[PDB]
Amino acid sequence: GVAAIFGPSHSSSANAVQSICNALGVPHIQTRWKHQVSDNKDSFYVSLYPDFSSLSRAILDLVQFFKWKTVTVVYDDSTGLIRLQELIKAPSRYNLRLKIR
Amino acid sequence: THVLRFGGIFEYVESGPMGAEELAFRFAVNTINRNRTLLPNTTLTYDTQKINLYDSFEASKKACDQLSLGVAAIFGPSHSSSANAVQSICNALGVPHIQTRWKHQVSDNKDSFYVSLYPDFSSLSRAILDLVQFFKWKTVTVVYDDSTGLIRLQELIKAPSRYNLRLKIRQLPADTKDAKPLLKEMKRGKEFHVIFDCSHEMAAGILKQALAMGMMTEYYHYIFTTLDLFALDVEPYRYSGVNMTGFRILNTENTQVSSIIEKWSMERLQAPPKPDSGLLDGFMTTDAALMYDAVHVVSVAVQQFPQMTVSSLQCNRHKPWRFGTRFMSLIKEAHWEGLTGRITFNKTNGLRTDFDLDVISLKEEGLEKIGTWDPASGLNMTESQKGKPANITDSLSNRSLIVTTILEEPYVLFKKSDKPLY
Amino acid sequence: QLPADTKDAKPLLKEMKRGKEFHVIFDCSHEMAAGILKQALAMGMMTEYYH
Ligand SMILES: *[C@@H]1O[C@H](CO)[C@@H](O[C@@H]2O[C@H](CO)[C@@H](O[C@@H]3O[C@H](CO[C@H]4O[C@H](CO)[C@@H](O)[C@H](O)[C@@H]4O)[C@@H](O)[C@H](O[C@H]4O[C@H](CO)[C@@H](O)[C@H](O)[C@@H]4O)[C@@H]3O)[C@H](O)[C@H]2NC(C)=O)[C@H](O)[C@H]1NC(C)=O
Ligand SMILES: *[C@@H]1O[C@H](CO)[C@@H](O[C@@H]2O[C@H](CO)[C@@H](O)[C@H](O)[C@H]2NC(C)=O)[C@H](O)[C@H]1NC(C)=O
Ligand SMILES: *[C@@H]1O[C@H](CO)[C@@H](O)[C@H](O)[C@H]1NC(C)=O
Ligand SMILES: *[C@@H]1O[C@H](CO)[C@@H](O)[C@H](O)[C@H]1NC(C)=O
Ligand SMILES: *[C@@H]1O[C@H](CO)[C@@H](O)[C@H](O)[C@H]1NC(C)=O
Repeated sequence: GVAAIFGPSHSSSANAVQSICNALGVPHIQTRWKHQVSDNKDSFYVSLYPDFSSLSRAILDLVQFFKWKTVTVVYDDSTGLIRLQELIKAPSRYNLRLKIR
Repeated sequence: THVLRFGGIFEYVESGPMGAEELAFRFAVNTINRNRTLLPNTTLTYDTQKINLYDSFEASKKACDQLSLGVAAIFGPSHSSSANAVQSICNALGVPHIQTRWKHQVSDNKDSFYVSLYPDFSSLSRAILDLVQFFKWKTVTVVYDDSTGLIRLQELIKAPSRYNLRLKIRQLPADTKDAKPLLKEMKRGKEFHVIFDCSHEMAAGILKQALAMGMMTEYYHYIFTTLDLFALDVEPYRYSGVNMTGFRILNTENTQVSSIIEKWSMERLQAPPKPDSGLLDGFMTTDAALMYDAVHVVSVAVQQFPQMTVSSLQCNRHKPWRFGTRFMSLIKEAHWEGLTGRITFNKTNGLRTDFDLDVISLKEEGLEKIGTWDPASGLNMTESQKGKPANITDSLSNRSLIVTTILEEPYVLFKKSDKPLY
Repeated sequence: QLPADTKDAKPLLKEMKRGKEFHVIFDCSHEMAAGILKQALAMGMMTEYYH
């Protein structure tokens, strides 16, 4: 008998609890960013983490304030490319030249 | 031994025919049952159940439902969100979990009871990267479809750190196949070497917009990252002079491999028609082609192990299956010449990282092979294009004109320069 | 000249690509105007380089 699940803080584990919280009707508050699949037909969950959608606007506004041309984005895990997906798409419109390591 | 029940977890078509993978799983079981050469005194039985492909709670229950009456294997929920949940159940209960669809591997997975017969993109993204250097490109414009697509090409995004490629990564619009505002942007950048990463559904969806847009000329190359270009209608495209180069793994050249496919369309016999899609007859899509290879790899591992008696394992009272570790190594070090070439697994992983690819391309005679890729070897191109055998000529040149010249003063006298000269 | 009555003008349009012929002034009827441009789109010739 519980009222609010508070975010197991993984990407693998949080998806499994989310479908359970979907079915049972209990809410599922998250505090960590998660790769949300484009058609998981769920809204019984919040995620109180600043989204890397808007956080990538903040980086892209910042790197063209400093007028960089040779940015060298370096990640640490394969999930991180999704976290920076707006910055990876950035050379399509400006004169930035990425090089990802 | 006996019945040896397998377990199937498939999609929820909801008043249509059964799915292409579910037919493929039920075609392979029925074939090996009636072929007494492979697995002679056994008789396999399937157990297929239906899920929404997006509710892992349904995928977890139907796993523990199939584990309750007992299965010997789980042949994948075939979707990234649901497959990870059923992977964690099958590892905690011992039972292997044969996958056919590419999922995201989290780096700290710590899991061993899974094999995936889908060819992993870390082997594939090297093979795309070997074509973009065989074709000597410098400007490519990789286009993916959803946010997972960046992971599938991470060995292609890291590539300009060693070479001269200048990637221009773009994303398709969300779900609608109106990619005309994308293709208007791609014309104005003179982007001539697109490396699309759709499925074979959206590959037909783009090229009807990509032909309506004036972009199907001899100035455009299109590499696809699907394995189903062979089942794509190319009749409105064959004369355009375009270049559609892609990979097929389904070895339709062999007689025994091809003869299944007409028997496949014989057992299909309806193939729900959509002539305005831009697709051919079904032709055993690779999601179904691997499922027919999925049963045959498991059929080898039960052939060398007649000790499996499937018992009733619980879900909330988890206890590892008796021969779980023993039978899993029979899967992971197996070997079978199936539809898609030789089948091996990575002894660290269980992921197919050594296999065979055809490097089929688009000619005016149809869609034919021009080479063969091999993770060990590389591109073994059949570069001979003897439709027009004589191709180019070169130019005789400078030759430097060696002048026989002795030293005599004041003619060819040496210099008093205070260094060595060349 | 177009081939006699058949609307298979693809052997014509193969000859027209190799001459870089960019300013065609067709004199069909409105029936054969539709007949050519389905071959002229299947041939890679409907770009911004053709009038
Ligand atoms: C799955 O199983 C395989 C083999 O059983 C294990 O090994 C991986 O797969 C191959 C085989 O060894 C390796 O691929 C090679 O990678 C090279 C990368 O160069 C360097 O890259 C970084 C620096 O950027 C270094 O950290 C790294 O150590 C390398 O020194 C390629 O350059 C290699 O050369 C050829 O590649 C293709 C042909 O295959 C062509 O483009 C050229 O001919 C080129 O010369 C080669 O491809 C791979 O690196 C191995 N490791 C990994 C981690 O993938 C796997 O470990 C095993 N497990 C997994 C999870 O894959
Ligand atoms: C790209 O497409 C063009 C046209 O479709 C190919 O060029 C011709 O291909 C035919 C094959 O039937 C040959 O007979 C011709 O000699 C080719 N023409 C020239 C000028 O070479 C071309 O081969 C394709 N490129 C690749 C890499 O497949
Ligand atoms: C069964 O498999 C054997 C093994 O190669 C083969 O010789 C035989 O033709 C197969 N029979 C059928 C009906 O597929
Ligand atoms: C057939 O059954 C017999 C006895 O039941 C067994 O010894 C044999 O291994 C089985 N398989 C064959 C002959 O392939
Ligand atoms: C590529 O295939 C040809 C055809 O037999 C042959 O030269 C050889 O098998 C391959 N080449 C190399 C260098 O391995």
